Order: sequence, then structure tokens, then C-alpha cells
Amino acid sequence: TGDLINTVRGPIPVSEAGFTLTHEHICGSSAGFLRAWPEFFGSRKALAEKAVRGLRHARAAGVQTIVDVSTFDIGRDVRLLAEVSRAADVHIVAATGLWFDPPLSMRMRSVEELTQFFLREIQHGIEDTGIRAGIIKVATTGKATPFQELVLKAAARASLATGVPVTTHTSASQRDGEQQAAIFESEGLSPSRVCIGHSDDTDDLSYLTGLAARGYLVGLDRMPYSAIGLEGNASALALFGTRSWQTRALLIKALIDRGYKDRILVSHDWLFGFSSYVTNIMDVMDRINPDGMAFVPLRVIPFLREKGVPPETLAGVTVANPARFLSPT
Amino acid sequence: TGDLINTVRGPIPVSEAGFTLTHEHICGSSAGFLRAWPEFFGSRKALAEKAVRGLRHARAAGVQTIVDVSTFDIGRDVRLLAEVSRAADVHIVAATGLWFDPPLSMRMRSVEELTQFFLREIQHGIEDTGIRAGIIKVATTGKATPFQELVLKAAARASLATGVPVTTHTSASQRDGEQQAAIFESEGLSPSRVCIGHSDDTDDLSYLTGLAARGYLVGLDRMPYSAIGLEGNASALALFGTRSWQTRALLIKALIDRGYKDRILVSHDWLFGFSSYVTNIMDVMDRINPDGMAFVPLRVIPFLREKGVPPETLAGVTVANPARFLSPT
Ligand SMILES: [Co+2]
Ligand SMILES: [Co+2]
Ligand SMILES: [Co+2]
Ligand SMILES: [Co+2]
Ligand code: NA
Ligand code: NA
Ligand code: NA
Ligand code: NA
Repeated sequence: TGDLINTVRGPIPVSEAGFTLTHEHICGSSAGFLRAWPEFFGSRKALAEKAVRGLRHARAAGVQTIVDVSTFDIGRDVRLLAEVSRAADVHIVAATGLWFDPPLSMRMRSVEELTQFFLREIQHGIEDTGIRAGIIKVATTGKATPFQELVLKAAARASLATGVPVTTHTSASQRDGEQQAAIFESEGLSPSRVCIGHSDDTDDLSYLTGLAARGYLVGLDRMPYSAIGLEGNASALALFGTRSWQTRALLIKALIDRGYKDRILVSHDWLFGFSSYVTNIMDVMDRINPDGMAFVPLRVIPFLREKGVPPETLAGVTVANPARFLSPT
Repeated sequence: TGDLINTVRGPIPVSEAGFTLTHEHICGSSAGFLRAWPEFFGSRKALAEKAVRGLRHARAAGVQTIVDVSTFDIGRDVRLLAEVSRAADVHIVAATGLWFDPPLSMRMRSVEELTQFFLREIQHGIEDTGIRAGIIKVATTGKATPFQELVLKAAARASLATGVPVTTHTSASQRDGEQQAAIFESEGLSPSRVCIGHSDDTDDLSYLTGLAARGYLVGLDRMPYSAIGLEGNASALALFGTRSWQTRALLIKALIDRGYKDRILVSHDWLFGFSSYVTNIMDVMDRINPDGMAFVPLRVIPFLREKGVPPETLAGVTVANPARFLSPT
């Protein structure tokens, strides 16, 4: 009671977030793309309808909130978010920050200028909507580019001024979180304010416990990603990899068994439309995981329960950890 | 009489275009940027006001029409175009196509998919506005990337289906127009439908007459660009180069004197806001050329007249050539 988080429909009590998926998207796109070329997705109406059905399905499985980690450059459409949140009765936390596809107008900016843009989206509102970001999303794909270092310092500073958490995209195989952490700490950012994402893309538990031990949240946020059975498909194969969902899910238990239950955030990195990759990737995806954002509570949570993870532990991971993370601190 | 061109305010007779600047921008930005971060430009109201004052100044110097060659990825805001066109009483032709900053949602597309996007903007309307593009803008910066080859073939096909001309950004020093031409001709596109832009960035008249001789329009469209007196400024220096406006203007005469008066299009590549380069480049620019889009008729046209170019010739370059070019053919 007392603490609040911003969602696309206004403020909610922290305690009403409930079961929360911390890394999800309604639509993975590009800035301006959904406005310029809605037919790519059939129509905007078709997109919203598919998102509403998907989200009601997650709601029926026990999902109360998702964090849509779409930034500016993932083509975040906060009006679409508001519309489907409202229609499906699922809270949606919107993001600021920048992913790894920023245009020249962002790439030419300084750390001061980025900080001011992130603070705008958190404090003033996204665009002209008054809808406020509840999270800052950042990305590296390997060693940070010079511009990526600016983004990470500007994220740290935005967070320090507002108490809003930071969440990252990594190449997990390249152990990006270790540099991400060094950059954030050089800015005085508490590791409890930070989630290192796509961390289930690796089984390097030396890497993952090293981060957990320092206080970072470890985002095991790609649960249904697997190209097993589709090795013919080279694009599915590079995106989803060759590890099963059970292998990914085993990581949750491995971290719990090593004393890190409070450092884990679980999610799907699911979407309902997807323009920033090959055409029809969304059909491929929907065949791999027809349960969409219900896969975690239908499949992953019972799998953990059956392996002996206590229900209080599982509640801590899916409710307490998100609440503590999203709570402005 | 009879032929029409689309502008941001609806169709106009070809014959009312009059003195037309064929490569200009209201604002050089990025897709979504003006909506997400209007304060970068002071405000959107300040931006529109500066554009209206600039355009009325061009109107007073005899300018009746500009072609705003901002694409999707230059952050083209067709509503802003319509607003300032209307307020300044200057026609504005909007563009489709893609420049050299496309996001992943565009970079992952095929030639078929791009053709369908360009045709949408020409035939249906940009976004949800019903405002139709009158030109397709494409870009290389050296040898075409694989994606740039798709853009050029999709531009050629869009043009062939609609009769709308194509205009290009080149690195003139690298003689890009020669590959651009080969790609367009491989698609059956008539050279009379094509303008090779930034061609005044080079004094290689072998390169330029070679193109003119094949029927291309040669875009001498950077007239006021000069960093002379600002060699201290490394960003101004790389963008504007070390050649005077008189040197650039001499090219117009050189092509006329070689029998190519009908192949020349003249312009400034001016803007009223500019986010896709260093901060305050617009202040630097406005000090170099306080006349903005009036520089050509105030400075360039009298300079040519005083060097002995006949007024009928000069009218042919600034009125007849644009009309013939923009006229869907
Ligand atoms: Co990611
Ligand atoms: Co994601
Ligand atoms: Co250009
Ligand atoms: Co230009
Ligand atoms: Na994505
Ligand atoms: Na993804
Ligand atoms: Na530009
Ligand atoms: Na420019």
C-alpha cells in the first residue's frame, strides 16, 4: 500500500500489479512504421484485435500486468497500448530508453540530451499523450558502441532522478551484462534498479550468479524461444536458437537453488505483431507458441512446481520481484 | 493545361507550379522524432513559424513551389507540410521513397514489399491523411548497399506504374549516379523520369555530361553549401565542403554552355529544422545563408544573368524543367 507505478491507463497501486511479465511487447516495429504502413500487419484494427485476444488469454492464465519494453525505436505506440490494455483488462507499463535501432536524430545526441529525452517520457509523458513511462529500456549486442555507452549513462541518470528501473537487452553469449553493470555503476546506479535481460539465452551460471551476487535482477525473459524442429529455417534458427524451453526454465530453478530467488524476473519477450525481422515471422512464432503470453503460467510455473520449487517461492518470483523492481526507488 | 501534380494541399495544374525548387526540406529529422521530442526544435509551433517566415521570404523572391524530398526516414511530417504550405502560400510536393537511414522494419523488406509501400504513399495517401506523394526519393552514399539496390528497383517500379518522377541523393565525388542509372535502366525506367541529386557536390563535368547526354536530370541542388570561413568547424566542413556558391553556380552555366539547359534542376537542399546531424547545425546554417530558400533567386539567378545566360534560358531551368519533371509521365 502507498507506492505507485505508471501504466498506459494512469497510476496503479504497486500491490495491484500482481503476476507481472517484465519483458513483453505488443508490437516489435520501428518508429513511425505502424502509422505509415499499417497494412503490413493486415490493419491496425487486426493488430489490436489479435493483441486483445492474446492478452485476455494471458489474463485467464493469471497474468495481471505486462511491461511493454518497446522504446521509441521499437516503434512503441502508446495509444495502441492503452487501447488493448483497456480492452483486455491487463495493465501495461510503457518504456522509454533506446534499443539497438536508433535513427540519426537519436544517434547524434549527447548524454545530456538523451537524459532530457528519457526524463520527458517519464515525467512529462510520451509524445502528446501524457502517458508516462514506468521503465527505461537499453541495449547492447556485444561490446557497447560509443553511442550505446551514452544511452546507458543517460538511462542511469534518468533512473537516479526518477527512481524508475532500467532493463537491458544483451547478447547473453557475449556476457554483455558485465560491461552494462560497469557502465551503470560508474554512474552510481544501484544494481537493484537494473535488470540484465535475455539472460536465459546462455547457460553460463558463472556469468549469471556473478551478476545476481552483485544485486542485479537477471531477466530470464525468453522462455518459449526455441527453433528445435525448424532447423530448416535459418531465420528462426538465429533468433530462437537450439535450446528448449525446459532448458531455459531450468535456469530459474538453478538460480533459486543457488540462493538467488529474489534476483529473478521471468518473461517471454512475446509480441502480437513483428515488423523488424523477416516477413511472416509472427506466423512461425505463433506455431512454436500458440499460448503466447500464457506460456509461462501454463507451462513454466507447473514445470517448476513439479520439480519441487515451493509455491511461495514461485509467487515471490512472479509477483514480489516485479513489484519491488517496478516500484520507483 | 490539363496535367496535374499532387501537393500537400491537393492537386494543382502543372502550369501553376511556376518557379519551383526541386530538392528542399521543411525539416530534416527521423521517423517519429518530431512527435516524440518536439522541444528539440524549441517546439513544433516555433518550427512551423520559422518555416512559414522562411517560405514567405522565398515566395517574395519569386518562389511558387518547393519539392520537399523528406521521405519516411527523414521524418517527413505531411501535416506540418500542409500547415506551412497553406500559411505561406507556397505549394509543397511531398515525397515517398527511402533515404539512407531506414530502420529495421524497412531494411528487412523485399523489392515487392517496398514497391507496395511507395505505391501506397503515391496512390492511397501518406499515413491516414490522404495526402499523396508527387515524387520518390532514393539514396546511396557510395556503392549501393544490397538494401539500397532493392530501394532503387522498387522506386523504378513505383515510377513505372504511376508516372511520378524519381530523385536521388548521391555521394557526387564517388560518381554514384552511374550505378544509380544502371540499376534504374535495368528496370526499364526512362532517364527523363530521374534526377541525379547533389551533383553540384563535384566539378567532374565528364561525370555530369555523361549523365545529361543519356537523358538524366542533373540536380544542382546544394547551391548555398559552403564551409569557407568556418574551417575551424569540422562538422560544417564535412557537410558543406570548401567550394563556394559561385563555384557550384558555375556548373549550371557549364551544362547550359554544353547544350544541356533542359537537363538541369537547381535547388538549395535547405531546411528550417535539422535533427539528424550535430546540435545547433541550424544556427550555423542560418549564418552561412540568412536568405534560406530565397538564395537561388536573389543570388544565383542574377549571377547567371550577369555572366550572360539569357532570361529565357533561366526561365526554362527554373520553371519548364521542374514542370516537365514533376508532370506524371
Ligand atoms: Co531484446
Ligand atoms: Co524484447
Ligand atoms: Co541528400
Ligand atoms: Co536533401
Ligand atoms: Na523484438
Ligand atoms: Na524479439
Ligand atoms: Na538532410
Ligand atoms: Na542536408
